Amino acid sequence: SYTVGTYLAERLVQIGLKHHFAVAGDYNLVLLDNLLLNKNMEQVYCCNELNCGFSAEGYARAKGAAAAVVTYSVGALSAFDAIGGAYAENLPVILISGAPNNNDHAAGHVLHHALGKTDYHYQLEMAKNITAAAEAIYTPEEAPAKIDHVIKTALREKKPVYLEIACNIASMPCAAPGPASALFNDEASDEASLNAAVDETLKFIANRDKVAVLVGSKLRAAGAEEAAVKFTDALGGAVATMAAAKSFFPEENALYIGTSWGEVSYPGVEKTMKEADAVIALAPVFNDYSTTGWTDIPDPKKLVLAEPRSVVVNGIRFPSVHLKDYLTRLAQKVSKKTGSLDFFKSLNAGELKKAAPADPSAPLVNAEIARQVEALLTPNTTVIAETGDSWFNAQRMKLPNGARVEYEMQWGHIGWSVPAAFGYAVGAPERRNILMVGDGSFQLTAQEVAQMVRLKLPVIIFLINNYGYTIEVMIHDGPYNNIKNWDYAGLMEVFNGNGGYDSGAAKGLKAKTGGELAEAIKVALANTDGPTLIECFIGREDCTEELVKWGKRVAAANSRKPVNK
Amino acid sequence: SYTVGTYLAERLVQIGLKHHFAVAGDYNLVLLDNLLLNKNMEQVYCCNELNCGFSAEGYARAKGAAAAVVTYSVGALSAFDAIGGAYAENLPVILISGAPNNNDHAAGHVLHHALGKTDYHYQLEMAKNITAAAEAIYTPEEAPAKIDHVIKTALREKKPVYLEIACNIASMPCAAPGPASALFNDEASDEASLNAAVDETLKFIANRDKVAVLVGSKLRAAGAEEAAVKFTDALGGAVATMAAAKSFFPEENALYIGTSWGEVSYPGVEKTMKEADAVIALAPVFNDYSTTGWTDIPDPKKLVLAEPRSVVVNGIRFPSVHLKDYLTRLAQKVSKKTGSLDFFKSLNAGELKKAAPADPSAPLVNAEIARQVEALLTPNTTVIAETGDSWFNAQRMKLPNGARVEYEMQWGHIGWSVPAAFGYAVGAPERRNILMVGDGSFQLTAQEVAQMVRLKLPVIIFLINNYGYTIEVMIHDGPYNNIKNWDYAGLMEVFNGNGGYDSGAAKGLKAKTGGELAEAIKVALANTDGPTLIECFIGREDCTEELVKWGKRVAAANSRKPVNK
Amino acid sequence: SYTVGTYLAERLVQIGLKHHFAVAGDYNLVLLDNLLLNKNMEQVYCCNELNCGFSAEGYARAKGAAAAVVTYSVGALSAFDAIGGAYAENLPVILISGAPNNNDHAAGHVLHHALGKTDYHYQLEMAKNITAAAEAIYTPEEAPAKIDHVIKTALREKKPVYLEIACNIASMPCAAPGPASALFNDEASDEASLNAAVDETLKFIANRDKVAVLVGSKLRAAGAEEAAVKFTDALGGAVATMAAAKSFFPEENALYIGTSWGEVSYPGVEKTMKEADAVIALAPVFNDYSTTGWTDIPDPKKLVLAEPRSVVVNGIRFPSVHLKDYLTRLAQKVSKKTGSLDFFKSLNAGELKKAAPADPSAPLVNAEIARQVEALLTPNTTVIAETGDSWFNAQRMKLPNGARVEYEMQWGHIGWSVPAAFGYAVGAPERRNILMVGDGSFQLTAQEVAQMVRLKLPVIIFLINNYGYTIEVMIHDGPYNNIKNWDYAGLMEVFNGNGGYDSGAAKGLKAKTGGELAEAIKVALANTDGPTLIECFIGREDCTEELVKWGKRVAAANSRKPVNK
Ligand SMILES: C/C(NCc1cnc(C)nc1N)=C(/S)[C@H](O)COP(=O)(O)OP(=O)(O)O
Ligand SMILES: C/C(NCc1cnc(C)nc1N)=C(/S)[C@H](O)COP(=O)(O)OP(=O)(O)O
Ligand SMILES: C/C(NCc1cnc(C)nc1N)=C(/S)[C@H](O)COP(=O)(O)OP(=O)(O)O
Ligand SMILES: [Mg+2]
Ligand SMILES: [Mg+2]
Ligand SMILES: [Mg+2]
Repeated sequence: SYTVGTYLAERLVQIGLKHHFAVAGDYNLVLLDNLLLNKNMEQVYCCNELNCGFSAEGYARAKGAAAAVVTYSVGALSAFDAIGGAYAENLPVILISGAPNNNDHAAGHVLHHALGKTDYHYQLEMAKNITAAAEAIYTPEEAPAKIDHVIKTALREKKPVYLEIACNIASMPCAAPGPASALFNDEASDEASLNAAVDETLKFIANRDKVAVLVGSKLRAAGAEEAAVKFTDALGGAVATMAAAKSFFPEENALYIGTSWGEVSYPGVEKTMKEADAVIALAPVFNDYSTTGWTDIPDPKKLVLAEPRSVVVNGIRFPSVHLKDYLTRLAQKVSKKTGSLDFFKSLNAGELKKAAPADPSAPLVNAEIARQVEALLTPNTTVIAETGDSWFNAQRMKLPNGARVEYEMQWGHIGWSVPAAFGYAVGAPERRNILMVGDGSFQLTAQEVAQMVRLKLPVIIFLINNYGYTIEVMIHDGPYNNIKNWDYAGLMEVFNGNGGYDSGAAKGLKAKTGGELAEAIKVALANTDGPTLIECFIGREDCTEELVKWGKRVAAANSRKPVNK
Repeated sequence: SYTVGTYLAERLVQIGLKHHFAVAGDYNLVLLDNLLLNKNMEQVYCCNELNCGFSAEGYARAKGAAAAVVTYSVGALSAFDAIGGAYAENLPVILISGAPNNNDHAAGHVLHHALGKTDYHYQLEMAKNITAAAEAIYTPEEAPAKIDHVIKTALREKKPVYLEIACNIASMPCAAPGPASALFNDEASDEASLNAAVDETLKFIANRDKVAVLVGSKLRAAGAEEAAVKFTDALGGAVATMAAAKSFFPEENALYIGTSWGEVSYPGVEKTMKEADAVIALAPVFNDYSTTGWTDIPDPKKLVLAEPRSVVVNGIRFPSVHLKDYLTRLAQKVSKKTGSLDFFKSLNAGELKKAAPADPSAPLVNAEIARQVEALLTPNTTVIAETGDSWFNAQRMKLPNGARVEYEMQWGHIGWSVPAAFGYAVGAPERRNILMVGDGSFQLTAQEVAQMVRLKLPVIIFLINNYGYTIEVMIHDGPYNNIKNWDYAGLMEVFNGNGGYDSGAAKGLKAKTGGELAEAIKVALANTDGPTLIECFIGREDCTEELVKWGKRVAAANSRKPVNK
Repeated sequence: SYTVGTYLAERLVQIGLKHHFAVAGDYNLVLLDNLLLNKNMEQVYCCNELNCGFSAEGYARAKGAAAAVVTYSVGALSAFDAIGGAYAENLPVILISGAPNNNDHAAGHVLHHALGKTDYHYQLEMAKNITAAAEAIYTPEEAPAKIDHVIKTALREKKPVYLEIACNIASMPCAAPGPASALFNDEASDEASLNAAVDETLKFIANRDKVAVLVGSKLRAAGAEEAAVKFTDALGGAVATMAAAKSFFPEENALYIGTSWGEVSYPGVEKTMKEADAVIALAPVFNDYSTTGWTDIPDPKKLVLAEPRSVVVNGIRFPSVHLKDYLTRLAQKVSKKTGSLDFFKSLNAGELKKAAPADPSAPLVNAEIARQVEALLTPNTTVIAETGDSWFNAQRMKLPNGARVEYEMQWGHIGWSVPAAFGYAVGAPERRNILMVGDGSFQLTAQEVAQMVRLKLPVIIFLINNYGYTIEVMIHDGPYNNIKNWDYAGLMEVFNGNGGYDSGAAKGLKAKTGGELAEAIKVALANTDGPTLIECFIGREDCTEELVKWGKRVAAANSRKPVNK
């Protein structure tokens, strides 16, 4: 019959996982054995649990959901940072922790890996703060219901969930899992509300000429990217993407006008948004960074707020209205309103100004790195863009339809990109997978490139070596922004370990000129058997113009004085 | 006048810190500026926050207390694993997190680095589970009391504490700190209880010939190492150390009989403890690992339980009795009882059997590594011993008076030893600092060796390359015990980065024979300007005899069946 | 436009409330003002907050949902006991607490009614433990989403929820509420799972002659009472009700065999359940009391477990299958299987033995009270039966189709019945409402009878004056089971207060014989303007036979010795 462990394994396969990620520990080893019995998915190992969590986060970006398996307390507490990250970025990551033998509860027993006390609910209680569901399993009869509950919750809420499983019950028998269709069972839109939300939107824009659409970073979580284009093509108004929504709308679409991000918007976009009579915001996240230090907030009286599962429009709130349905029906009924796009064109603001190819023997500069990476973009490419100036470099790139950008702009844990790129490339090996990561960020999680070597993943890594934390320098500078430099190129042979117990096919190259970068890229593209790290040398102050302006607003928001209470 | 930040700085200097550890982030930059104004301590930077926390843990082992400064949520959640570690290992580590501008509470504001919701008490609430005190500071007037409370609590309980400081109040004025003596103010022993606990101990052993003393791993937390020797010298009974208490009792002392650890005890110790009429346990921790899978538990009827701040003896419980006072006073009143040591000697069990020097050209084996490391021990040496077979290799070493061993046996987070060794070597640069760390553990936290390079710390690192997780292999084996191999020796030149933006004086060497190891040790001893990593190659199954036996009991305890409820 | 307060008011009207319950306090007065603006519901006041919560609980039993409004901390903490009760009994009760001015967060301000510290998230965090959803509202813009989320959650989960509203935002403007239909929007059954669950049930009983149906106490929460009858009529097998499910199945139905409650079952039922080949359990709650101290637990091999939203049958678990749908579809597909009923009839066990009418001048006994109350039952009657021997007296009564019994057997808070009867009679004034409550229970919450007087509710109260806690006497006796006696009959004129500031039409009567009881019942039935309390005098040991037997098993389960861990 099924066991607690194989029940969990079958449910993971049923929701579409082809892989799950893990770090062994004595509290989870039997559970890992059970998961390995299901040959419809592979078990992938990680260096540490923070990286294991972020690897699952990256895999969920590629495949829609993911799972990570860690040991009690010492494994789960660090993995919590990555699970909070999954919560912040709306990804269904299932964290499963091994846990104490079920005889040790209420027994006055002190156990290894715990705090030295005799009670073991602290980890579960901590996990409730950063998950949508969190269940401890102490007996085998309780497992099927707790597993089904947390997996249904993760999928319908697009949030991470927690499970712990007593180490001595992982191989115990339980009931068999029913059909997979039950796991995707979710509310439909309330018919009357859906129709009323659509109707009130038509009423709201009936006498408004300039209707602009602002694409937000929960659009994919709502499963509404295709429906958005149906609507925007019907409307014919100007469409802009918020920074974190890059690649959630087609940039070669005739109505696309570029990035909306306050004073670091593409030319003409800020003025177009300001002059709109109505802004239809599709699942946006308005926080201190996306509003450019609270300087760029949508006019409340011009706003139609279409979240994933509700619409606020014309002064009325509509719960139980799914964004995909709302956009699809609105697309069928809306009239053609081109005024916002006419207005944008009338500014004659031109396209984003980009640098021409550098003299190849001149010293490398940031703009030349960005040009050559941008030239690699195809319909089959994904760029993983780390927190740092890589945010702003990636934002400036024109995406061919189908090309994807992965951003972690809400959580913003530097170092996320390395393990996230590993997990993503495991989930989508058919793609050209590019990682843009700063030197400062790289040092927090660099060891996961060794797993890329191990699984022969041809990830192209652009390591931006500007000697320190340049985005922090452009917010508020001090001696804490300085780091110890590494030979980053040389680290690839360290992870290969050729002549040691195993081998690898990673390559590490240095680029100090445009010519050296172009040559390194050719070698990277030809290396199909392992990752290629290109160490790019540029000055600390050689950064985007956008970062300089945005960093000043962030610094001011963070330090603004207390108000009188 | 003082500010919130300089108040904190002065309090940390007053409890004896010469250094604090940090990883910058926009929510803590101003706070770091304020801490830097106090020139009586240095601010040391770390690669990531899990390592920052463990670096503080290691420094508290050297100096008594420590502090780590991180950014909100993305920095604190991973640092929580290390703080839970400090709780488990009884070290006063002060975690200070930057936090949101104080205007963002109750304002409907979504902020970067948080969950996407508008409330910010989740981190504090999570921190309460793993600390002795935990205070959020939202206004400057509240800072002095919360800082004084958590620092007093940490010192008196020997436990980690938590602070968060709103980022816009770090430079705001507050009252000045009073005398340092107030921070160390603690209860004295209750005089009637102290005398009664001593008297009932005399009554309990009055007709008990064989009295053995069992030294436990909370002895240093009780500040009772020197008082323990006063008592054991007066009693003259056999003295044994639990595994995690190695170096908390002088091994050249005439009454010392070696390690007590169930069936992996030193020769004759297990039998001596079993035959004792009374066991006086000094601040023990009895858990599933220290009891060898619950197979070695002290006889309740023969036990005198002298914890740090209470004694249970002769059927009576005495709270408010401090262990240093109890031992000092009992030393003055106890009679000479040599029966247990006479019994031990009567066994003729001999000393722990150790291997003779290997043929220097033969393939390196585990026992030869342990012999050469043991030969480097002086009165000025400290050995940092990682979770893994290094636990058992270090346990076997004879310590000259003054030599120290640092263990993390309660928390047991593999990878602790790298950052802990960095922090310890910052705190105690005058000592011969040796790190024994397995390959699997090293990969969790390896980047903190670059900080050793940066501060020119001459840490001697023995990297045990047995290609995988051998201790886990000896508990329960599977494909999850296999790892990707690295060129560990070559990583030292990567962290030097000579020819790059800066430089280093680290050296990495390989040892595949006893002769190569001896040579590498000479070079390590002569390298005063950076760390020396010696990559030692041995087989997976070439491990201590003790690990094989202990691992089987641990596996059986972990998997024992549920009992009928 | 709508305000935070009138938004909440309209949502409560939309889910069907005609009344909400409240206790004034300065943190909620403006909120109460706003709620009063909606004239589609009445605001009902209570004596204290524990009674206010239980009044809402009773009202949800009558109408399906309810709301209670209290002041911060001093009002909410006692109301939490009643909210936990609503969670335990599966009732959608919405607790709304007033809360501090939104300027007092992060301001170093100490406030009245709170703990003396300067932070105010403790109440919210406590509420999360006993609710399905819990949201604090600090700004008006955040109110609509949090209100809609908690109300939808309460209805779909059939569980209580929590809201707190800053006292200075209750009259602030917010968006208007959409259609009421959105609040009832819930998942449908997964169609493949529903058909498969039905088919696997047919497969399971295919070669099983005696199929018995066991009706559980979550049948009403699943909305499946009528579907159960469709299925049982089609099957034609014996049908029994668990104790807490009394009145959730029609007792005049030809297949009904009476109460299943282990050794205190109706005659022939225990043997019939034991001999069944299959037991189909409809939404059961198996706990220490319903299993008669764990002596009566269903055979796992014979069990079909049809919960509210899942079925476990034939070794397979089916999430996403709603009980009403499962029973309706199974009713259409099942064959006639009368074997369990034939078996029951073949026992010739006879009907439950009931006492003949007493000599009317003899001293009143418990069986004569129960006979005269049972004779008052009509199709329009509800009996509210308090924890105590009234549980067992009520269980013995034959219900005419349509008559209801209300039990609080999972929470079991003595004193629940008085405020619950008040709230139920406000929600269902057309019914003949009978309260059976013991003297001990009455003393916890007696003051809510004054509200019955105030609103002129003709509740007939049988006060069972056996001088103390008889059910506790029959579990384990001591001096703690003794209470101070009151003139309970005389309390009705106290709550009238005729000749004081107002008036009342309550009547209190004493009954010491069957004749006196019959006369008091006549007066009670004729009193249409207020409650009538009949103080019935019986001996401490004059209790049901069932209580004696059940109490012994409960005492033994509670005291069973710890098992070896
Ligand atoms: C230290 C920090 N942010 C604070 C931070 C610190 N800790 C964690 C885990 N997450 C964080 N965001 C940041 S953005 C650096 O400047 C990034 O440095 P790098 O990767 O080197 O990029 P650039 O040089 O382009 O800025
Ligand atoms: C994986 C794990 N323990 C589980 C574990 C996993 N995750 C964390 C953070 N802490 C833990 N203790 C352990 S003990 C390894 O076998 C250690 O490997 P290594 O350092 O390579 O040592 P040996 O080869 O001598 O055993
Ligand atoms: C004290 C207690 N139960 C414990 C209890 C105590 N506190 C609360 C709030 N809830 C509880 N169930 C119980 S059942 C009494 O015997 C009830 O007394 P009474 O109402 O007088 O009934 P009977 O005499 O028929 O038993
Ligand atoms: Mg950098
Ligand atoms: Mg190893
Ligand atoms: Mg009574």
